[PDB]
Amino acid sequence: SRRESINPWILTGFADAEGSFLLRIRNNNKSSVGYSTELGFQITLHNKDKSILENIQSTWKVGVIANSGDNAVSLKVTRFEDLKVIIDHFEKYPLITQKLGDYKLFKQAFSVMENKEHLKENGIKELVRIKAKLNWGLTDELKKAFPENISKERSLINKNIPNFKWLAGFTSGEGSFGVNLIKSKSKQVQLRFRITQHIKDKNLMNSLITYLGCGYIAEFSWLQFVVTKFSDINDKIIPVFQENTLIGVKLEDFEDWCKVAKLIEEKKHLTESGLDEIKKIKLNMNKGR
DNA sequence: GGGTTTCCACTTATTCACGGTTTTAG
DNA sequence: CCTAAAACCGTGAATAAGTGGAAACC
Ligand SMILES: [Ca+2]
Ligand SMILES: [Ca+2]
Repeated sequence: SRRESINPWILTGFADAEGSFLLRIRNNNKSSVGYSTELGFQITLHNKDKSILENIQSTWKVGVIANSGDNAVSLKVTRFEDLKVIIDHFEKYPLITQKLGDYKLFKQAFSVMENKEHLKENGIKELVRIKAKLNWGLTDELKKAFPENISKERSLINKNIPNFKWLAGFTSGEGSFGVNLIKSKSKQVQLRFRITQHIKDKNLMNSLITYLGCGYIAEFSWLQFVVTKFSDINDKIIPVFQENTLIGVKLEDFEDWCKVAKLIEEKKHLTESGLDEIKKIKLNMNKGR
């Protein structure tokens, strides 16, 4: 094992995909103020893509990888001084989804802990206000212990895709390359490239159609950006990710996706031998892989 | 060393990735 | 008539986040 460096925009794009921040406020009787804290950033992936965590850790030289279950692997960046490396990276390469607001409050808690103010109750009360507008909110225990209020209202992030490398990192995490075999008589193979995201990023999802110049948005939360015209796929969708290399097992799925795209380009998908060969490539990829 | 950090094990709520069909476009 | 691109489904699980516990640090 040697690991490889990852494009920082592909990394920042992947952080927008599967990344997550954490801010812990735990009841600690041994603590002086009665509550200890832990701040950092984490990513949880499947064991099949554990190489990404090693390559992400090799690029930053921070964080630790530990098994997050029988079928999961996680990377946690909890060291305080090491968080400065993750912070300085995101300042130069900012987030574009609804996670940028979480990083803004991630810095707002690092600064409280930077001045060592997280040991006094007056400073701890500030950390309780930060946790409200971030994350999933405070638990019932933390809400009962602190009746004080916080006012900020996390505003919806309005940003645009900076470059293709961000899209490559985001699509590597939240993108799906599917080969659709529609059933019909006589003797249909369809290629679709869907991307699922929450309704909170509908501003980004709507801009994704104009950014690539194609696609339609389907419609509970949820959302979906789908492209089906083979002219757009073979000319605007497939060559974009070929220039900006992907990361993870989805690259091998993309590699097997281009093979079926070349057959449709040669129009050999109508042949029985071509359709049979597509079934072999389709079954040995995506969920079957 | 006495609070304080940082690390490992392990869990939980839901947005995912992903599949398959029925129906319209042209 | 024909193959294409669009529209509708539907769910399991890999996620996005979370806690308990104790070691390790200074
Ligand atoms: Ca996400
Ligand atoms: Ca994924």
